[PDB]
Amino acid sequence: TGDQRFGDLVFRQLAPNVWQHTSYLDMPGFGAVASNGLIVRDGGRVLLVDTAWTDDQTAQILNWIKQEINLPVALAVVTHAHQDKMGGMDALHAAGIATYANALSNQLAPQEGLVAAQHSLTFAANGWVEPATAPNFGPLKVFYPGPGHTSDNITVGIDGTDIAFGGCLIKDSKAKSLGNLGDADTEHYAASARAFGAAFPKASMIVMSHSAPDSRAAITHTARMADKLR
Ligand SMILES: [K+]
Ligand SMILES: [Zn+2]
Ligand SMILES: [Zn+2]
Repeated sequence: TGDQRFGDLVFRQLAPNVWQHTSYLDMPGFGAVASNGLIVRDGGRVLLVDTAWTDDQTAQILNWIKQEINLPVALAVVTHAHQDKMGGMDALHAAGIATYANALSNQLAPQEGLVAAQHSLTFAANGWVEPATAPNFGPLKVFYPGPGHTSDNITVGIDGTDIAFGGCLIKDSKAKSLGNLGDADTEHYAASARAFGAAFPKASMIVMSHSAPDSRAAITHTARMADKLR
């Protein structure tokens, strides 16, 4: 209740200027797998965090934004090189939206069959984005917590809100497993999850890629699950 639908996309307002977008991918015999990203209104422009699974779904996000917010989308940041986060890059570029990703995400994108972002983010030794690579990001605070779900995963806090986005690094606090595959770094995952928590220590709403928003318990639960794999 309260969620909005546009085509195959679902939108949930999380704060006066933040919405979660959800798109679905069918796994035959398994049903639809959800993927979440964020939409942020910053003054007279919109900033996008992650695409949908496909170009067509990403176009649905852009059309919902035009219809319900009616402000130009200035830039998009994508949080790693998997289809649920970068599958719609072509639709962003066609719309004239400037796209940003971790340099490593852009390097990985071709071998994954994905389109790289136009701009590469780089990071200081303490994990915070180098500001020259993230110009005019407004309230978006971009942090690289270390290798976890993937080597390239990045995370984003929204200044002025209680919201931080853990991407696929953080799992639901009720998760029964981490879902780590070959590209997860299971030696460092627990520390990376805890580093995300420490980078956004006041965030009380933790948005993640594959479950509904949770409390900080998602961070501590994820780190505990990851402790078991070291
Ligand atoms: K591994
Ligand atoms: Zn992923
Ligand atoms: Zn994912």
